[PDB]
Amino acid sequence: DTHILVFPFPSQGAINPLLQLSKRLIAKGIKVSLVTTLHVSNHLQLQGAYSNSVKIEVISDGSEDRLETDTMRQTLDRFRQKMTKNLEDFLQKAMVSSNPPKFILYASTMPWVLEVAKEFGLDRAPFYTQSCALNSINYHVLHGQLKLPPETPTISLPSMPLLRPSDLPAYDFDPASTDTIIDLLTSQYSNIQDANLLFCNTFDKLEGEIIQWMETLGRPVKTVGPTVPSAYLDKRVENDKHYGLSLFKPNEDVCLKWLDSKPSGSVLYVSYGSLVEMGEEQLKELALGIKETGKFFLWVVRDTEAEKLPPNFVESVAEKGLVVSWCSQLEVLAHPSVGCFFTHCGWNSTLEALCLGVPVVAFPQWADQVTNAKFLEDVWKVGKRVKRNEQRLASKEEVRSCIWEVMEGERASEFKSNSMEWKKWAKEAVDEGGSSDKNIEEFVAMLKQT
Repeated sequence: DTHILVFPFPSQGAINPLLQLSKRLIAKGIKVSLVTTLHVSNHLQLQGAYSNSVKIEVISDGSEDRLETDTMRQTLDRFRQKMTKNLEDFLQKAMVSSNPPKFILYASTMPWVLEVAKEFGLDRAPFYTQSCALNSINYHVLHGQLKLPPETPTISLPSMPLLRPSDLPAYDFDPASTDTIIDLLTSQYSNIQDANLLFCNTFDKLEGEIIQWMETLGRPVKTVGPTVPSAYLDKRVENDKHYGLSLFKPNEDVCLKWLDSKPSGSVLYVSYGSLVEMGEEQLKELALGIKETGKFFLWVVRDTEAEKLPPNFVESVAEKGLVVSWCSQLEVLAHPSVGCFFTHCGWNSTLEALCLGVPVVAFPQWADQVTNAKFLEDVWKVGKRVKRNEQRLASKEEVRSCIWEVMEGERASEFKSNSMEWKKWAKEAVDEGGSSDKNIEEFVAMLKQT
């Protein structure tokens, strides 16, 4: 049995892409151990019941955790110091065991793992879980060809679409942290000379020319995305309809029965994601903008955000609006009544929209979302960005008009056709003999040659 270790950044936000790739690997007969923290093991059920289930290895005791007195630099330094020792201690045992690991696939956000693997003579690769376009941007910031505030009105990087400063990641919503965050993101590319391979959560048809550019940095690049459950793509990995490793336990849902009663392609699904804390003022314009379309809509908004809705809003949209605390985003986007996704354009939501063939109204908030939104509008052409004026304030008119343009306007048919093509290509990539399948098969072959 060929045994590898997978080490995602140990946060609930960051682990799904490597768990999904792990399921593809176990389907091809690799034995996977997940290396993780006490915190992650305490919050997710990661243990499967089968012979080939991912093996969970908790390597920490929770002393690596953030303290309230920390700067982000102090938190990262402690996390790196303690988790370096924890991984060395784990490998000291694993590497002398009875079926030692032949490889460690780690989150690109933990570049220190490479130097541990180098000390032990263990083959290793980082996994870049965001777009390849962000790899180009961060690389160019590392090497001084691009700066945090663009020194130029337009940015033309090699093999990339033209970018405005407003198209570049905005890591400045946390002013004290901005330097620390840019240092972490640029450090992801500093030690790649010693990586066996670079893994990327994308597919060739989506970012082909940018993947070819990344191949010129001198290491083999393997596109293995999208990391969306098989059940929504190629359906070759039996019963995979959720992101996790354990028995899926479905919630009680109102959403799909409501959708069932609406016409095909009719309803706007709204989600600005589970981390964004939207201001009262922007929330009011968004709510009234959606209301002004007169379209059926399903808005999933968590309880601490719903508190900030205009007082009579939910009552005022009794007929057309279903405002709820939770739906399955995968089951909603896959529903035939859903015609459009009003999204913050996080990479995971971006890939889900592309995989499930749903046009977008892009409302990016922070970090890479603005770059994802630029590709969705200007490159992949599956929707439009909401126009913003008053220091990133979108008016109810700008919300309404954007929804109408994507769902009803001259380019609505174009967006739908383009969305259906990307869904086809995303399925093709992960299906037998597709670009991502071939890369995974090649990796598995390489692992068998030890």
